[PDB]
Amino acid sequence: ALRHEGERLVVPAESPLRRTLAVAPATRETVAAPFNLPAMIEADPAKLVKVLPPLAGRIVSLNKQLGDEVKAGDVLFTIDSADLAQANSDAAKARAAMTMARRNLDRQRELDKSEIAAKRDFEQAQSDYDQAASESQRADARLAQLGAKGGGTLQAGGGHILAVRSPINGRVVDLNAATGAYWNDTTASLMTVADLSHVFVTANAQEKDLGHVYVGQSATVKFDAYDDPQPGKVRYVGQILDADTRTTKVRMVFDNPDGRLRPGMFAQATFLSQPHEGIVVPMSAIVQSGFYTRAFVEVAPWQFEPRVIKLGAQIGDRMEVKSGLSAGDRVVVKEGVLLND
Ligand SMILES: [Zn+2]
Repeated sequence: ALRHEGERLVVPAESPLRRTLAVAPATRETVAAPFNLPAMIEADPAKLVKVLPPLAGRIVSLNKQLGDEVKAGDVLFTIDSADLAQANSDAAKARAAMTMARRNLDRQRELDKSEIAAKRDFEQAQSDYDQAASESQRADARLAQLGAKGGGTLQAGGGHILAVRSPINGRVVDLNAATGAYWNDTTASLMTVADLSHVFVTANAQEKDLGHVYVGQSATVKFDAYDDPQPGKVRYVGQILDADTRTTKVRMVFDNPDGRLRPGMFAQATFLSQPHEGIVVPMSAIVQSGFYTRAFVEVAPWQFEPRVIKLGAQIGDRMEVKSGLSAGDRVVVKEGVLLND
């Protein structure tokens, strides 16, 4: 009665599970798991651009339209920033005032001096100037900031109207802007240009099936709502998990000549791992407590040690233990030498 503890678990020599416990060495065998991954269609990250405006302002026009063809670099929309209007003139004011305010000062130094001095008014002269200068210096920077943002899309004259161009060839794939509407946000994004002649079919894999993927495979992709499955080859790859989901991206590029392949659609895939010599236990041997997962190994007769393992592929009741658990260990089957009940 019935499990004593060191950390490692000793069974008397007395106890009932002395009948019901069972063990076998851990056998290395060949594995060639077929495995299956959820996937989604994805535009080629660019290849696709959500075009944003460089500055806010009234939309003057929408050349190009949902479905319309585009070439790099057509004009897609035009913005009347104002905004940039103000700031251009304000800084015209700002400077005028200064320059004038200045030479009003300069003509008050020369009459203190030369001949005979007049009145304190020099005092206003200076305060007035110092101020107009600071304010101009202010306007100067507002223009500076703004023009740096919308300088590359300006035309000569106009109203200070920006013309945003498309940087790549494709079709207008999303719209969501109105002529006359003011656009305040950014990104925001007035439209979306894209060339989906080819798409990514991006499947996502788990640590379970991560040693089982390789650039080079060898995939069968079955969408919905398309009955007829379709072949692919993975181009990428791995190689870091996603923290939230703990999956990694495994993507294959598809031709989309029709293109019944639409970014967003769902699919599955459908792979075969290279044969490799792997170690495998029955389900009866694995136990989970949290985010783990471990088997029990006999030491020492009737003395067991926990062992943190991971894990998969499985199917059916056989389970690939990818570490470990190494060849020969007397693993239990099993079972609840982890509760005392
Ligand atoms: Zn494996």
